[PDB]
This record gives sequence, C-alpha cells and structure tokens, in this order.
Amino acid sequence: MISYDNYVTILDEETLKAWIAKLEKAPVFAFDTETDSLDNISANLVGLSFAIEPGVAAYIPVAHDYLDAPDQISRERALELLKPLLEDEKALKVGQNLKYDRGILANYGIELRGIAFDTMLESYILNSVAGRHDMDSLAERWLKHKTITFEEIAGKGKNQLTFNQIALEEAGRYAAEDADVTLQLHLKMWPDLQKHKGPLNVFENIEMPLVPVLSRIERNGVKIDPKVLHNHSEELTLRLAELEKKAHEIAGEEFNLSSTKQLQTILFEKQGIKPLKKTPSTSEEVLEELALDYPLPKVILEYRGLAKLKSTYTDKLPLMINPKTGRVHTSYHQAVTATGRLSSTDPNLQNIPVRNEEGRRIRQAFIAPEDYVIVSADYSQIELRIMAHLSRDKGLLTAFAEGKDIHRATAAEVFGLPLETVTSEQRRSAKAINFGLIYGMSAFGLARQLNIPRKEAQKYMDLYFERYPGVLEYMERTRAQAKEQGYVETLDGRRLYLPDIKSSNGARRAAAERAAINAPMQGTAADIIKRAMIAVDAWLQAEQPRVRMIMQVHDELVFEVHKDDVDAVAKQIHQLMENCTRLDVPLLVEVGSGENWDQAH
Ligand SMILES: [Zn+2]
Ligand SMILES: [Zn+2]
Ligand SMILES: [Zn+2]
Ligand SMILES: [Zn+2]
Repeated sequence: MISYDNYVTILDEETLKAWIAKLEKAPVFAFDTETDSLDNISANLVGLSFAIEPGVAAYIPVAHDYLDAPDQISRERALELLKPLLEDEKALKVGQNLKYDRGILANYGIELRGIAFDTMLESYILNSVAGRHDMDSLAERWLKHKTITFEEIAGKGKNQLTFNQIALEEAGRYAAEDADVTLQLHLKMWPDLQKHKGPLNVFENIEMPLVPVLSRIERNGVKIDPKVLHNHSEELTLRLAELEKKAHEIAGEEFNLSSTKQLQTILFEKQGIKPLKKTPSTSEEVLEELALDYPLPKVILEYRGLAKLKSTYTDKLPLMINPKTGRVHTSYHQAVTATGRLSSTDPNLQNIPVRNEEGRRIRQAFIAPEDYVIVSADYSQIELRIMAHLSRDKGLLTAFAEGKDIHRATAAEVFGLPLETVTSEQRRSAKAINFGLIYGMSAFGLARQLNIPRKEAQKYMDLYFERYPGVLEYMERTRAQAKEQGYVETLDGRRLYLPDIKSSNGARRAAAERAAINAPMQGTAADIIKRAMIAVDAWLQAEQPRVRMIMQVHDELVFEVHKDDVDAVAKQIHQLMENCTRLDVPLLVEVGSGENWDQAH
C-alpha cells in the first residue's frame, strides 16, 4: 500500500514555507484541494496537497476538526502563504479536474492562475472513448497503480465521513497520493499529447482555457423561480388527473398508462395493428402514428410526457436551489462526451424539451434577477453550416451565404421548384434529410421519420446527393479516413477514435461509421462553442461588463445582462461568438433577450 512514510504531512509554517520555496522553482507541480463537500460554492477547504516531483508530495491539513485533531496551520495562514504561488500565472499547475479546485480557492478570494494541465482533460483529448477519465481509472490505466479510493478513507452511505473528520495521516496518504499520481499521469500523458498537433491544439487552446470559465459558469449559477416551478407542478397534477380521465373516457374501465400490458388489450382490441410502441423509440412509435387520427394513444403520449417532465424538472429543480446563493448550479462535465460536446447534469439542461410547450414553461422559470435580462446567444444550425463547409458544396454554402432557409433551399433543389413555392411538407422532407445527414442516418431510417415508404426515402436521398454531390464525397471520404486511420477529426484537431470501424460485426461497425460522419460536425460545433465561451469569458474578465455567462446548452450561451446594457452587450456577444472563433465555417449567432430564458430563447 501507501503508508504514512510516503508523503509528508505539513503541520508547521516553517515546513510549508520550505515547500513553497521548492514549489516556486519547480517546472510544474501538482496541486490539489480537499474539502468537506462536493458542492463547490458551499464547500470548506479542509486541506491542500502538492507534488513537486514523482514521489515527493505533501498534504497540508488546515481544517480537520475531529475529536483531538492535532494542531494544523490555520486555513487563513496557509492560504495567505500559498496565495502568491496559486495566483502566479507563471507557476504552472497540474491537477485532476482543476475546475473544482479553482472554485474552492475562489471561495477565499484567491484566483487560481497558471491552470496549465488537467490530467482529466489530458486523458480526454488523447482518447475521449478510452474509458473513464477519473483519477482512479486513470491511475490504473496509465500507471497500473490502484489509488486509495475516496470510499477507502471516508466510508460509504449516509454514514460516510466528510474530509475534516478523517485522521490527518489517513487524509494525508490519500491526498498526497492524488497529487503524486496526478503529476505522474501528467508526465506520462503530456509527452503523448505532443505526437499530434491536432489534439495538442484542442487541449491547449480549447480544453485548458475552458477550465476556469466552466468554473465561473457553474459558480454563477442560474436564477430559478421556485414559485413558478411549483404552480407548474400543481397544474401538472391537474392535467395528469384530467388526461387520465380522458383516457378512461375514451375506453371503458380504469387502467395504468403502461403499454404491452394495459394498452394493447385496449388500443388494438378496439381495432388497430398489433405491435405496441417502445418508449427503438425515435424510429418506431406506433402510438404517435395512430395519434394523427386515433385519440387514445395521443393522450397516453401527452400523459407520460408530462409525467416524466414533472418528476424530472418541475419537482427536482426547486430542490436544487442552493441555500447559499439562492441559485441553481449545474454540473458541466468537460470530459464525458465522445464528440467533445459539453454535457450537463443536476440539472441536465439539454433534456429540457425544446419544441414543446411544457419545456417552454420550464425555461420561463429561469429568470433574470432584478434589473437584468436573460440573453440567449445561439449558433443557428451550426452543425448544418459545418457540414456545408466540410462538404464544400457551393449550393449549401450559397444558401447560407444569401440567408436563405437551408431546409426550403434544400427542398427547392431536391424537389426542384422555386424557393417561394416550397410547401411545408417539402421543407419538412428536406429538413429530415439535412438533419438525417449529420447523424449519418440510412434511407430506411429517414423513411421511419418522414412516414414515407423505403426507396421513396432513397429516391429523396439520391436526388439530394445529385443536387449536393459534395455531401456524399464528404461522407465517403470520412468513412474512408475512419477505416484507414481508425479515427476522425474535427476542424480543430479533436479526435474521435472509432475502434469498431473495422469491426467485422454488423450493427456495431455500422454505428462506428455513423459516428464517423457525425463526430466531425458535432465535434466542430463543440470546439466552436468552446472557443466562443473562452472568447466571451476573456472579454467578461478583461472588461468587467454587467453580464454573467450563466449557461451553455446545445448551441447557445445564456447570460444575465443588465437591462440598461443589453444593446451594447448583445452587439458585443454577437461579434465575439461569430467573428472571434473559427473564421472558416459560415457562422451566424442569433441573439435574443427577455425576462426569462424562454423569452430570450
Ligand atoms: Zn481534487
Ligand atoms: Zn484529492
Ligand atoms: Zn447543433
Ligand atoms: Zn453577424
């Protein structure tokens, strides 16, 4: 194991000062904080750990307060001695998920600068899909060393200990090992991150600079009106009771709204075709098929939809209000998606229905504080613009070039008719293709979304490829380079490794190919969105305007802008986002404002 002999436990200033001096001259050093909580805004710093060299690390406990805890350097004294080093941009730090530590120090008025390396992001850029990018998985994968787990020193369940309760030396082993391991992981990973300029560029100019901006976004939080969320809940309880009555009324007797059990014996037993509807789902939905004429399945649909949304947002959100800030602080995960896109949880802002009335009501509960307004800056169909560029198709490119609706423009070409006369059915068909292309969907899968027969979908696709040849070429060239080199890249060099590309397996290899076409567009959107965040944050930081970047969901950045600054600020956000990112993709940023996220959205 790791004993109390491996790492020093700093209990006196003199020794801390000695270490600080060595740290000032180290080329890089692993830094890490221990706290009494995962909640960043309310966590108290319990200790700090540093690693100057592999095997040379220390734990500085400052707030262990269990029964008879030995004297420790006070948190304040330790922080005033460490502050210059932490605030020195020239002092390069390495750490596992530094976003977290930057916030903790910020709880003490300390601005963690020199956030050079994050082993989590190191691991993520090298290969996003290689596995989990947490330190335990990292240590094992790269160093064949199994780190002391948090559960090993803290325990489990409700009776788990918070860091300040753990014995100094136990805390020390765990803490100092993390710092040590982090530095080693960096030393193994950093050299590798250089074998390829692409990943290197992404890591250096996209992922790393994003670290403190995510911290800032998460910590700013978002204002949610619990009252509105509650009224919506009550009302929803009423709509569910009514919708259930409407179901019982359409048929006879009572029943749960559970298919393949209660519905089959009702829906098809009163005429309809035997197969149910898998809640497999976004391809086969016999419930909404019947919905265009049959009334019952349509209400079972709307019932369940509201049922999920209520327990998930209406009921959960108010419970997420942080007592300290009175705001909701979402958790962004920077090293989770295969494509490089930021994901979000507690709450998962992306799963809030976009085109739906209830989802719209959810957003209304995201409000701007007094004298501020919510401002939504969105990249209009960036993934489709990226494809226009990646496919070098004069047609699409010109469509975006002259501000025409690419879905109507696409339909006007596929079906061959004036742009003014393209009907809604045509536009919806062209749209299904356009968005079907990004996800690399097969002609049969396109038919499943448009309700047209197979080969009619194919007829639409061949016509598309004929009118938009460069799209097929891009698609063929990407599936090609995916097999040849086992991965695809984004414009910035971000890589998605496709291990099942030459799978010899049917669907598994098919998925790898879909992923091959998709990732370059999704990944590029991801990079751009990240570059805009860094760009906008830099301006926020440098110019200190009356604005807070509060969210990032899908392809939009949401802020709180002071009501009297809305115009100047919107002109400025808009320029940063579409002129200070990639100058190659034809970008457009839709900026909107309102009293809440829905109005600005
Ligand atoms: Zn940490
Ligand atoms: Zn740690
Ligand atoms: Zn998109
Ligand atoms: Zn513009």
